[PDB]
Amino acid sequence: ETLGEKWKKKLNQLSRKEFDLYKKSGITEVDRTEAKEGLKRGETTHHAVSRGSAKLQWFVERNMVIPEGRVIDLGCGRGGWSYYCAGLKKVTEVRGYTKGGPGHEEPVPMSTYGWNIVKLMSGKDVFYLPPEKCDTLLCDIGESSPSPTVEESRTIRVLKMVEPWLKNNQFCIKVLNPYMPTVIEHLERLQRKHGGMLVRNPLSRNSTHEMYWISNGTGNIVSSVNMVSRLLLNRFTMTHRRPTIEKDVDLGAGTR
Ligand SMILES: C[S@@+](CC[C@H](N)C(=O)[O-])C[C@H]1O[C@@H](n2cnc3c(N)ncnc32)[C@H](O)[C@@H]1O
Ligand SMILES: Cc1ccc(C(=O)O)c(N)c1
Repeated sequence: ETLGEKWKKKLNQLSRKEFDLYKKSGITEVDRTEAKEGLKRGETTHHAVSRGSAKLQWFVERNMVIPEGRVIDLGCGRGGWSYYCAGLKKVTEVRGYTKGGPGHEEPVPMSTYGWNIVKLMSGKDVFYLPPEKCDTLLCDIGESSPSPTVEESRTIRVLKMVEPWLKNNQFCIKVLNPYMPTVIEHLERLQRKHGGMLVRNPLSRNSTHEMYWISNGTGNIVSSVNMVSRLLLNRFTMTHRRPTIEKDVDLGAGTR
């Protein structure tokens, strides 16, 4: 049994009260107060539509993924990754796809900088989409489940679906459950072919073991995964550490 499996079993033993105290203990988060208030009023400039804009920004500002040219955003939801990419100097077009409908996020129309080069298409299940040529491939799909075998299936399905979209392009792909041995096998194969590395984002909650496969990096996947399992396991030991608060992103206004 992996350390990740021990983490998941302990997470599943927590009461709701314990879970709620654990999930943000020692993580980093952006202060969404201002954006939430603006979005409730229907403001269409400056605000990021979700926490996702700051989450992808964390990787971009560290050069782990450097969006450029035609960006595909799989599982765009509200559009946080798409609207953030729309303002980046090297980006020329953003196409977001998301399922939408009951139980899923609809794209939120915005007028943040570069909105005119964004097209968000809901009602699209990416598992039935044929691949398109793109210079940057983004994917933020992977629904958590109390069952790690359900998560294992969901993760492998994402890894198999994204591969045909990868053609010597920039990429950033969520890996929901990176600790199951079958997932590690796929990730190692994918890294041998497409390069890159798996990275834990500090803005992720402790309630998910998600890591992101980014194109610009190297390293040992197994070591990085076990480091996260040990980090998350140790976060059950101590009393709640309030999250480290950071400023949210200002996505500005205007066309390009
Ligand atoms: C973690 S959210 C994406 C958040 C987004 N990156 C942002 O910045 O706002 C993952 C999204 O994938 C969508 N999704 C899940 N399964 C999908 C599928 N089969 N096809 C398309 N979208 C899917 C979910 O509805 C959800 O909105
Ligand atoms: C643009 C669009 C098209 C179809 C659906 C749907 O879920 O049936 C949807 N949620 C959004």
